[PDB]
Amino acid sequence: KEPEQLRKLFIGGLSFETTDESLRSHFEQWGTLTDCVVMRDPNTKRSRGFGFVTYATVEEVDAAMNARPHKVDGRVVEPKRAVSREDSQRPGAHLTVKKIFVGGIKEDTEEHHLRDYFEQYGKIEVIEIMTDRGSGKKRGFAFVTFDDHDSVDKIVIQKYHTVNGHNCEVRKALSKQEMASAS
DNA sequence: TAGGGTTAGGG
Repeated sequence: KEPEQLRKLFIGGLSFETTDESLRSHFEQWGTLTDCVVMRDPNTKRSRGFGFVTYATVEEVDAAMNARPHKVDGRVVEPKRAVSREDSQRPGAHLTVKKIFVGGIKEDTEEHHLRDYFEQYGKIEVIEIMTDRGSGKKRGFAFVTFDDHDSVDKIVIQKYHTVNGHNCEVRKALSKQEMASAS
C-alpha cells in the first residue's frame, strides 16, 4: 500500500454547499475513497471552502487529476496533490507553477540527462541549464518547465530525484522577487 | 482554496 500522503488530494474552492457526502459522491467516480472530508470552522460549522479526498491507490489519484476540470455541486473546484503539513510551511509550497528548480546537478549535466528523468512526469516545454552570464561557468542548477502544473506538484512531493547518476534537489520555482521575499 | 483535539520525553 502506498503512503497516505501520496494517495491524497487537496480540493480547494468548494461551494458552500459541499459536504463530505457530496464530495465523496463526485470523486468516487475515479476510484475507492479511503477518506473524504470538508474542513469546517469548529464554532460556526461553516465550510472553510476546502477539503481532502484520499484514494486507495496513487493510480486512482492520477485518474482523478486526468479528469480535470472538476465541477462539484455546481462549482469548478481546484484539486491539487496534497502537500504534507511539514512541507506546507515552506515558501511557495502551494504555488501553482509549471517550472521547477533543480539544484545540485553535475557540471557535465546535459539536457538529455534531465529529459531521461523528468519526461516520465509530464510534457517538458523548456530546459535551461544555468551558467554565469559573464564567465560562462556552470552554476550547478537548472530550470525545467512543463505544460501542466500537476507535473510539478507530483514531482516536488517526492523526496529523491536522480539526474546524471546522482540525487538532486527539486523545488517549485520562485520568481526573483519571491526568492527575495523568502530570504 | 492548506488538514481533522496531528509534532520534542525522561532519563
